[PDB]
Amino acid sequence: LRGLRIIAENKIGVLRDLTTIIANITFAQTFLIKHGEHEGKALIYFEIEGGDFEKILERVKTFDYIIEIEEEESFERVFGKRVIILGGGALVSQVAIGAISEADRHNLRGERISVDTMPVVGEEEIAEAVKAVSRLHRAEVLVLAGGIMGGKITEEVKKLRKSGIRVISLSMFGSVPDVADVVISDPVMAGTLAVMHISEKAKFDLDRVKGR
Amino acid sequence: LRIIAENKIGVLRDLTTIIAEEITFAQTFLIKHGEHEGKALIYFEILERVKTFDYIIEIEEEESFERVFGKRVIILGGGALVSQVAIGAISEADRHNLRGERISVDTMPVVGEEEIAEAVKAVSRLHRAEVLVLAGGIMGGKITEEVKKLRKSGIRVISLSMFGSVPDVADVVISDPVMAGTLAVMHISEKAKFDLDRVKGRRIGK
Ligand SMILES: O[C@@H]1[C@H](O)[C@H](O)CO[C@H]1O
Ligand SMILES: O[C@@H]1[C@H](O)[C@H](O)CO[C@H]1O
Ligand SMILES: [Zn+2]
Ligand SMILES: [Zn+2]
Repeated sequence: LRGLRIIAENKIGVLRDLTTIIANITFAQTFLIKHGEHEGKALIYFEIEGGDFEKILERVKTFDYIIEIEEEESFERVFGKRVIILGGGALVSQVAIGAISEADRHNLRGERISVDTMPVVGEEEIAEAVKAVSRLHRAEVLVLAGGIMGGKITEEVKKLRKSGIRVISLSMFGSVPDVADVVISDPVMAGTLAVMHISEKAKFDLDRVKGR
Repeated sequence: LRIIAENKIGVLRDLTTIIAEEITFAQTFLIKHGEHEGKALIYFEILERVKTFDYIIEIEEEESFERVFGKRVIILGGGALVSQVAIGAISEADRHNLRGERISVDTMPVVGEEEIAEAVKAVSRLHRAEVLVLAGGIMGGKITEEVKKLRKSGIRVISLSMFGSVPDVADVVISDPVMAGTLAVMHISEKAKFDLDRVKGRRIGK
Protein backbone atom coordinates (compact mmCIF):
# COMPACT_ATOMS: atom_id res chain seq x y z
CA LEU A 1 0.00 0.00 0.00
CA ARG A 2 1.35 3.42 -1.00
CA GLY A 3 -0.12 6.92 -0.97
CA LEU A 4 -0.24 9.01 -4.13
CA ARG A 5 -1.25 12.68 -4.08
CA ILE A 6 -2.19 14.33 -7.39
CA ILE A 7 -3.51 17.67 -8.57
CA ALA A 8 -4.86 18.08 -12.09
CA GLU A 9 -7.21 20.03 -14.34
CA ASN A 10 -10.90 19.48 -13.63
CA LYS A 11 -11.60 17.72 -16.94
CA ILE A 12 -13.75 14.77 -17.95
CA GLY A 13 -12.06 11.41 -18.50
CA VAL A 14 -9.07 12.65 -16.47
CA LEU A 15 -9.96 10.14 -13.77
CA ARG A 16 -10.66 7.37 -16.30
CA ASP A 17 -7.20 7.76 -17.85
CA LEU A 18 -5.79 7.50 -14.34
CA THR A 19 -7.90 4.52 -13.30
CA THR A 20 -6.69 2.81 -16.50
CA ILE A 21 -2.92 3.21 -16.11
CA ILE A 22 -3.56 1.39 -12.85
CA ALA A 23 -4.02 -1.72 -14.98
CA ASN A 24 -4.39 -2.55 -6.54
CA ILE A 25 -6.41 0.51 -5.43
CA THR A 26 -7.47 -0.01 -1.81
CA PHE A 27 -8.53 3.64 -1.30
CA ALA A 28 -9.24 6.50 -3.69
CA GLN A 29 -10.58 10.02 -3.39
CA THR A 30 -11.03 13.06 -5.60
CA PHE A 31 -12.44 16.52 -5.12
CA LEU A 32 -12.12 20.02 -6.51
CA ILE A 33 -9.78 22.39 -4.72
CA LYS A 34 -11.99 25.23 -3.48
CA HIS A 35 -9.36 27.74 -2.29
CA GLY A 36 -5.68 28.52 -2.59
CA GLU A 37 -3.25 28.51 -5.51
CA HIS A 38 -5.04 25.54 -7.08
CA GLU A 39 -8.69 26.56 -6.65
CA GLY A 40 -10.81 24.95 -9.35
CA LYS A 41 -8.35 22.11 -9.93
CA ALA A 42 -8.85 18.50 -8.86
CA LEU A 43 -7.07 16.85 -5.94
CA ILE A 44 -6.72 13.14 -6.73
CA TYR A 45 -5.47 10.68 -4.10
CA PHE A 46 -4.91 6.94 -4.60
CA GLU A 47 -3.66 4.33 -2.14
CA ILE A 48 -2.33 1.42 -4.14
CA GLU A 49 -0.84 -1.84 -2.90
CA GLY A 50 1.10 -3.95 -5.38
CA GLY A 51 2.04 -3.21 -8.97
CA ASP A 52 4.53 -0.75 -10.45
CA PHE A 53 3.81 2.50 -8.56
CA GLU A 54 7.06 3.81 -10.06
CA LYS A 55 5.87 3.07 -13.59
CA ILE A 56 2.43 4.64 -13.06
CA LEU A 57 4.37 7.62 -11.68
CA GLU A 58 6.30 7.84 -14.93
CA ARG A 59 3.19 7.05 -16.99
CA VAL A 60 0.95 9.79 -15.52
CA LYS A 61 3.62 12.52 -15.71
CA THR A 62 3.17 12.24 -19.48
CA PHE A 63 -0.31 13.82 -19.10
CA ASP A 64 -0.65 17.56 -19.88
CA TYR A 65 -3.41 18.10 -17.32
CA ILE A 66 -1.21 16.98 -14.42
CA ILE A 67 -0.19 19.81 -12.09
CA GLU A 68 1.44 18.02 -9.14
CA ILE A 69 2.25 14.37 -8.30
CA GLU A 70 3.87 12.77 -5.23
CA GLU A 71 3.68 9.81 -2.89
CA GLU A 72 2.36 10.16 0.67
CA GLU A 73 1.61 8.34 3.92
CA SER A 74 -1.72 6.53 4.04
CA PHE A 75 -4.41 8.34 5.98
CA GLU A 76 -4.26 5.25 8.16
CA ARG A 77 -0.61 6.00 8.99
CA VAL A 78 -1.11 9.72 9.66
CA PHE A 79 -4.65 10.14 11.00
CA GLY A 80 -5.50 6.47 11.74
CA LYS A 81 -8.72 5.02 13.18
CA ARG A 82 -11.51 7.40 14.18
CA VAL A 83 -13.78 8.02 17.14
CA ILE A 84 -16.85 10.00 16.05
CA ILE A 85 -18.77 12.02 18.66
CA LEU A 86 -22.21 13.50 17.99
CA GLY A 87 -24.71 15.39 20.12
CA GLY A 88 -24.99 18.51 22.26
CA GLY A 89 -22.00 20.82 22.60
CA ALA A 90 -21.05 20.53 26.28
CA LEU A 91 -21.41 16.75 26.48
CA VAL A 92 -19.68 16.25 23.14
CA SER A 93 -16.70 18.28 24.45
CA GLN A 94 -16.62 16.35 27.71
CA VAL A 95 -16.43 13.09 25.81
CA ALA A 96 -13.76 14.64 23.54
CA ILE A 97 -11.62 15.50 26.54
CA GLY A 98 -11.47 11.84 27.52
CA ALA A 99 -11.00 10.55 23.97
CA ILE A 100 -8.27 13.05 23.03
CA SER A 101 -6.43 12.30 26.29
CA GLU A 102 -6.52 8.55 25.76
CA ALA A 103 -5.67 8.88 22.05
CA ASP A 104 -2.69 11.06 23.02
CA ARG A 105 -1.08 8.23 24.99
CA HIS A 106 -1.90 5.60 22.35
CA ASN A 107 -0.68 7.63 19.35
CA LEU A 108 2.64 8.03 21.11
CA ARG A 109 2.88 4.26 20.74
CA GLY A 110 2.91 3.95 16.95
CA GLU A 111 -0.76 3.27 16.19
CA ARG A 112 -2.88 6.29 15.27
CA ILE A 113 -6.32 7.29 16.52
CA SER A 114 -8.12 10.58 16.03
CA VAL A 115 -11.24 12.14 17.54
CA ASP A 116 -13.69 13.77 15.13
CA THR A 117 -16.77 15.59 16.38
CA MET A 118 -19.82 17.55 15.31
CA PRO A 119 -22.38 19.18 17.61
CA VAL A 120 -25.84 18.47 16.21
CA VAL A 121 -29.32 18.31 17.62
CA GLY A 122 -32.84 17.46 16.52
CA GLU A 123 -34.09 13.91 16.08
CA GLU A 124 -33.93 13.77 12.29
CA GLU A 125 -30.69 15.74 12.03
CA ILE A 126 -28.98 13.48 14.57
CA ALA A 127 -30.47 10.37 12.91
CA GLU A 128 -29.18 11.47 9.52
CA ALA A 129 -25.69 12.11 10.94
CA VAL A 130 -25.65 8.76 12.71
CA LYS A 131 -26.46 7.07 9.39
CA ALA A 132 -23.66 8.98 7.66
CA VAL A 133 -21.03 7.57 10.06
CA SER A 134 -21.23 4.26 8.22
CA ARG A 135 -19.92 5.97 5.05
CA LEU A 136 -16.98 7.62 6.85
CA HIS A 137 -13.52 6.25 6.09
CA ARG A 138 -11.72 4.78 9.11
CA ALA A 139 -14.61 5.43 11.51
CA GLU A 140 -14.91 2.64 14.10
CA VAL A 141 -16.73 3.93 17.16
CA LEU A 142 -19.46 6.51 17.60
CA VAL A 143 -20.20 8.13 20.93
CA LEU A 144 -23.64 9.76 21.28
CA ALA A 145 -23.53 12.58 23.81
CA GLY A 146 -26.76 14.29 24.76
CA GLY A 147 -29.51 14.44 27.37
CA ILE A 148 -32.23 12.63 25.41
CA MET A 149 -32.31 10.71 22.10
CA GLY A 150 -34.68 8.20 20.53
CA GLY A 151 -37.08 7.78 17.63
CA LYS A 152 -35.26 7.76 14.30
CA ILE A 153 -31.89 7.99 16.05
CA THR A 154 -32.50 4.68 17.78
CA GLU A 155 -33.31 3.14 14.42
CA GLU A 156 -30.15 4.42 12.76
CA VAL A 157 -28.18 3.16 15.79
CA LYS A 158 -29.61 -0.35 15.29
CA LYS A 159 -28.63 -0.15 11.62
CA LEU A 160 -25.06 0.89 12.41
CA ARG A 161 -24.62 -2.58 13.91
CA LYS A 162 -24.75 -4.08 10.42
CA SER A 163 -21.76 -2.03 9.27
CA GLY A 164 -19.69 -2.95 12.32
CA ILE A 165 -19.56 0.55 13.84
CA ARG A 166 -19.63 0.36 17.64
CA VAL A 167 -21.81 2.84 19.57
CA ILE A 168 -21.32 4.17 23.08
CA SER A 169 -24.09 6.20 24.66
CA LEU A 170 -24.12 8.40 27.75
CA SER A 171 -26.74 7.74 30.43
CA MET A 172 -29.39 9.82 28.69
CA PHE A 173 -33.18 9.62 28.39
CA GLY A 174 -34.82 8.07 25.36
CA SER A 175 -34.40 4.66 23.76
CA VAL A 176 -30.92 5.20 22.29
CA PRO A 177 -29.07 3.91 25.37
CA ASP A 178 -30.83 0.53 25.02
CA VAL A 179 -29.58 -0.03 21.47
CA ALA A 180 -26.10 1.41 22.03
CA ASP A 181 -23.36 -1.17 22.70
CA VAL A 182 -22.82 0.19 26.19
CA VAL A 183 -24.04 3.04 28.37
CA ILE A 184 -21.54 5.09 30.37
CA SER A 185 -22.52 7.72 32.93
CA ASP A 186 -19.34 9.83 32.95
CA PRO A 187 -18.67 11.52 29.58
CA VAL A 188 -14.88 11.72 30.04
CA MET A 189 -14.73 7.99 30.85
CA ALA A 190 -16.98 7.30 27.83
CA GLY A 191 -14.43 9.06 25.64
CA THR A 192 -11.48 7.17 27.10
CA LEU A 193 -13.27 3.83 26.62
CA ALA A 194 -14.09 4.47 22.94
CA VAL A 195 -10.36 4.90 22.30
CA MET A 196 -9.48 1.92 24.48
CA HIS A 197 -11.87 -0.26 22.50
CA ILE A 198 -10.41 0.77 19.13
CA SER A 199 -6.77 0.61 20.26
CA GLU A 200 -4.94 -2.63 19.56
CA LYS A 201 -2.71 -1.71 22.50
CA ALA A 202 -5.43 -1.73 25.18
CA LYS A 203 -6.92 -5.03 26.41
CA PHE A 204 -10.35 -3.44 26.88
CA ASP A 205 -13.04 -4.55 24.40
CA LEU A 206 -16.75 -3.74 24.44
CA ASP A 207 -17.58 -7.39 23.82
CA ARG A 208 -15.51 -8.65 26.77
CA VAL A 209 -17.47 -6.68 29.35
CA LYS A 210 -21.01 -7.96 28.84
CA GLY A 211 -23.22 -9.30 31.61
CA ARG A 212 -21.86 -7.01 34.31
CA LEU B 1 -24.53 8.34 -5.52
CA ARG B 2 -23.60 5.35 -3.34
CA ILE B 3 -22.54 1.87 -4.51
CA ILE B 4 -21.36 -1.42 -2.95
CA ALA B 5 -19.58 -3.71 -5.41
CA GLU B 6 -17.16 -6.63 -5.52
CA ASN B 7 -13.61 -5.37 -5.04
CA LYS B 8 -12.35 -6.45 -8.46
CA ILE B 9 -9.17 -5.11 -10.07
CA GLY B 10 -9.89 -1.91 -11.95
CA VAL B 11 -13.63 -1.61 -11.29
CA LEU B 12 -13.44 2.19 -11.23
CA ARG B 13 -11.71 1.97 -14.61
CA ASP B 14 -15.07 0.74 -15.92
CA LEU B 15 -17.29 3.10 -13.94
CA THR B 16 -15.32 6.26 -14.78
CA THR B 17 -15.38 5.20 -18.44
CA ILE B 18 -19.16 4.66 -18.25
CA ILE B 19 -19.34 8.12 -16.67
CA ALA B 20 -16.79 9.60 -19.10
CA GLU B 21 -19.29 8.60 -21.79
CA GLU B 22 -22.67 9.84 -20.47
CA ILE B 23 -17.52 13.94 -11.05
CA THR B 24 -16.94 16.85 -8.66
CA PHE B 25 -16.27 14.59 -5.66
CA ALA B 26 -15.55 10.86 -5.56
CA GLN B 27 -14.50 8.45 -2.84
CA THR B 28 -13.98 4.72 -2.50
CA PHE B 29 -12.60 2.33 0.11
CA LEU B 30 -12.84 -1.26 1.35
CA ILE B 31 -15.38 -2.19 3.99
CA LYS B 32 -13.21 -3.87 6.60
CA HIS B 33 -16.03 -5.00 8.87
CA GLY B 34 -19.78 -5.45 9.04
CA GLU B 35 -22.12 -7.10 6.56
CA HIS B 36 -20.22 -5.94 3.47
CA GLU B 37 -16.74 -6.69 4.81
CA GLY B 38 -14.27 -7.18 1.98
CA LYS B 39 -16.59 -5.39 -0.44
CA ALA B 40 -15.77 -1.94 -1.80
CA LEU B 41 -17.72 1.19 -0.91
CA ILE B 42 -17.94 3.67 -3.79
CA TYR B 43 -19.45 7.16 -3.76
CA PHE B 44 -19.64 9.80 -6.49
CA GLU B 45 -20.88 13.41 -6.37
CA ILE B 46 -26.32 6.22 -15.93
CA LEU B 47 -27.92 4.24 -13.07
CA GLU B 48 -29.17 2.16 -15.98
CA ARG B 49 -25.87 1.72 -17.84
CA VAL B 50 -24.24 0.67 -14.55
CA LYS B 51 -26.97 -1.46 -12.90
CA THR B 52 -26.31 -3.74 -15.88
CA PHE B 53 -23.54 -5.07 -13.65
CA ASP B 54 -23.88 -8.11 -11.41
CA TYR B 55 -21.11 -7.10 -8.99
CA ILE B 56 -23.37 -4.28 -7.80
CA ILE B 57 -24.48 -5.38 -4.32
CA GLU B 58 -26.12 -1.94 -3.74
CA ILE B 59 -26.67 1.63 -5.03
CA GLU B 60 -28.39 4.31 -2.86
CA GLU B 61 -27.96 8.10 -3.46
CA GLU B 62 -26.80 9.84 -0.24
CA GLU B 63 -26.70 13.45 1.06
CA SER B 64 -22.92 14.05 0.89
CA PHE B 65 -20.43 14.91 3.64
CA GLU B 66 -20.70 18.62 2.86
CA ARG B 67 -24.41 18.31 3.62
CA VAL B 68 -24.14 16.37 6.89
CA PHE B 69 -20.62 17.08 8.14
CA GLY B 70 -19.90 20.35 6.32
CA LYS B 71 -16.67 22.36 6.55
CA ARG B 72 -14.03 21.29 9.06
CA VAL B 73 -11.78 22.72 11.72
CA ILE B 74 -8.67 20.62 12.26
CA ILE B 75 -6.81 20.76 15.59
CA LEU B 76 -3.35 19.20 16.07
CA GLY B 77 -0.88 19.08 18.95
CA GLY B 78 -0.58 18.22 22.63
CA GLY B 79 -3.52 16.47 24.24
CA ALA B 80 -4.46 19.06 26.86
CA LEU B 81 -4.20 22.11 24.60
CA VAL B 82 -5.96 20.37 21.66
CA SER B 83 -8.86 19.61 24.01
CA GLN B 84 -8.99 23.21 25.21
CA VAL B 85 -9.27 24.47 21.63
CA ALA B 86 -11.86 21.78 20.90
CA ILE B 87 -14.03 23.04 23.76
CA GLY B 88 -14.17 26.44 22.09
CA ALA B 89 -14.63 25.11 18.54
CA ILE B 90 -17.36 22.63 19.50
CA SER B 91 -19.20 25.31 21.48
CA GLU B 92 -19.21 27.80 18.60
CA ALA B 93 -20.03 25.19 15.96
CA ASP B 94 -23.00 24.12 18.12
CA ARG B 95 -24.65 27.53 17.78
CA HIS B 96 -23.75 27.87 14.09
CA ASN B 97 -24.91 24.35 13.17
CA LEU B 98 -28.26 25.18 14.68
CA ARG B 99 -28.83 27.02 11.40
CA GLY B 100 -27.97 25.75 7.93
CA GLU B 101 -24.29 25.74 8.78
CA ARG B 102 -22.62 22.40 9.24
CA ILE B 103 -19.20 22.68 10.83
CA SER B 104 -17.41 19.83 12.51
CA VAL B 105 -14.33 19.82 14.71
CA ASP B 106 -11.74 17.16 13.88
CA THR B 107 -8.74 16.61 16.11
CA MET B 108 -5.69 14.41 16.69
CA PRO B 109 -3.18 14.55 19.55
CA VAL B 110 0.28 14.24 18.06
CA VAL B 111 3.76 15.23 19.23
CA GLY B 112 7.23 15.28 17.67
CA GLU B 113 8.41 17.78 15.08
CA GLU B 114 8.24 15.45 12.12
CA GLU B 115 5.08 13.64 13.19
CA ILE B 116 3.30 16.97 13.61
CA ALA B 117 4.92 18.38 10.46
CA GLU B 118 3.58 15.40 8.49
CA ALA B 119 0.05 15.78 9.87
CA VAL B 120 -0.01 19.50 9.05
CA LYS B 121 0.99 18.65 5.48
CA ALA B 122 -1.76 16.04 5.22
CA VAL B 123 -4.38 18.69 6.04
CA SER B 124 -4.14 19.83 2.42
CA ARG B 125 -5.53 16.50 1.23
CA LEU B 126 -8.39 16.59 3.74
CA HIS B 127 -11.79 17.07 2.13
CA ARG B 128 -13.71 20.12 3.47
CA ALA B 129 -10.92 21.29 5.80
CA GLU B 130 -10.71 25.10 5.95
CA VAL B 131 -8.93 25.96 9.18
CA LEU B 132 -6.15 24.42 11.24
CA VAL B 133 -5.36 25.26 14.86
CA LEU B 134 -1.95 24.25 16.19
CA ALA B 135 -2.02 23.65 19.93
CA GLY B 136 1.22 22.98 21.78
CA GLY B 137 3.95 24.42 23.97
CA ILE B 138 6.66 24.72 21.34
CA MET B 139 6.68 24.07 17.58
CA GLY B 140 9.12 24.91 14.81
CA GLY B 141 11.43 23.39 12.22
CA LYS B 142 9.61 21.22 9.70
CA ILE B 143 6.28 22.14 11.25
CA THR B 144 6.84 25.78 10.39
CA GLU B 145 7.78 24.72 6.85
CA GLU B 146 4.63 22.65 6.30
CA VAL B 147 2.54 25.47 7.79
CA LYS B 148 3.95 27.81 5.13
CA LYS B 149 3.12 25.37 2.34
CA LEU B 150 -0.24 24.58 3.93
CA ARG B 151 -1.33 28.22 3.86
CA LYS B 152 -0.44 28.45 0.17
CA SER B 153 -3.31 26.03 -0.41
CA GLY B 154 -5.91 28.37 1.10
CA ILE B 155 -6.10 26.79 4.56
CA ARG B 156 -5.95 29.41 7.33
CA VAL B 157 -3.78 28.57 10.34
CA ILE B 158 -4.39 29.68 13.93
CA SER B 159 -1.61 29.26 16.46
CA LEU B 160 -1.66 29.41 20.25
CA SER B 161 0.87 31.68 21.96
CA MET B 162 3.61 29.03 22.03
CA PHE B 163 7.41 28.95 21.73
CA GLY B 164 9.09 28.26 18.39
CA SER B 165 8.79 29.62 14.87
CA VAL B 166 5.25 28.37 14.17
CA PRO B 167 3.53 31.42 15.74
CA ASP B 168 5.54 33.55 13.29
CA VAL B 169 4.12 31.91 10.16
CA ALA B 170 0.53 31.46 11.31
CA ASP B 171 -2.30 33.74 10.14
CA VAL B 172 -3.08 34.78 13.72
CA VAL B 173 -1.83 33.98 17.21
CA ILE B 174 -4.44 33.50 19.95
CA SER B 175 -3.33 33.17 23.55
CA ASP B 176 -6.48 31.61 24.98
CA PRO B 177 -7.06 28.14 23.48
CA VAL B 178 -10.80 28.21 24.04
CA MET B 179 -11.00 31.56 22.18
CA ALA B 180 -8.81 30.12 19.40
CA GLY B 181 -11.36 27.38 18.84
CA THR B 182 -14.32 29.76 18.72
CA LEU B 183 -12.53 32.07 16.26
CA ALA B 184 -11.60 29.13 14.04
CA VAL B 185 -15.31 28.31 13.78
CA MET B 186 -16.37 31.95 13.36
CA HIS B 187 -13.99 32.34 10.43
CA ILE B 188 -15.38 29.31 8.57
CA SER B 189 -18.97 30.23 9.36
CA GLU B 190 -20.89 31.98 6.61
CA LYS B 191 -23.19 33.33 9.29
CA ALA B 192 -20.33 35.20 11.02
CA LYS B 193 -18.69 38.26 9.49
CA PHE B 194 -15.39 37.56 11.24
CA ASP B 195 -12.58 36.86 8.76
CA LEU B 196 -8.98 35.91 9.53
CA ASP B 197 -7.79 37.75 6.45
CA ARG B 198 -9.11 40.96 8.02
CA VAL B 199 -6.69 40.47 10.91
CA LYS B 200 -3.63 38.72 9.42
CA GLY B 201 -0.54 39.06 11.59
CA ARG B 202 -2.31 40.33 14.72
CA ARG B 203 -1.78 38.58 18.08
CA ILE B 204 -4.50 38.39 20.73
CA GLY B 205 -3.64 37.76 24.37
CA LYS B 206 -0.68 37.77 26.74
O1 LIG C 1 -15.51 13.70 8.16
C1 LIG C 1 -15.61 14.15 9.52
C2 LIG C 1 -16.47 13.18 10.38
O2 LIG C 1 -17.79 13.07 9.82
C3 LIG C 1 -16.56 13.73 11.82
O3 LIG C 1 -17.37 12.90 12.65
C4 LIG C 1 -17.14 15.13 11.81
O4 LIG C 1 -16.33 15.97 10.93
C5 LIG C 1 -16.26 15.52 9.54
O5 LIG C 1 -15.50 16.40 8.76
O1 LIG D 1 -10.32 12.65 8.62
C1 LIG D 1 -10.06 12.97 9.98
C2 LIG D 1 -9.39 14.36 10.11
O2 LIG D 1 -8.15 14.36 9.36
C3 LIG D 1 -9.10 14.65 11.60
O3 LIG D 1 -8.46 15.90 11.78
C4 LIG D 1 -8.23 13.56 12.18
O4 LIG D 1 -8.87 12.26 11.97
C5 LIG D 1 -9.12 11.93 10.56
O5 LIG D 1 -9.69 10.66 10.45
ZN1 LIG E 1 -8.87 -2.75 22.56
ZN1 LIG F 1 -16.83 34.09 8.72
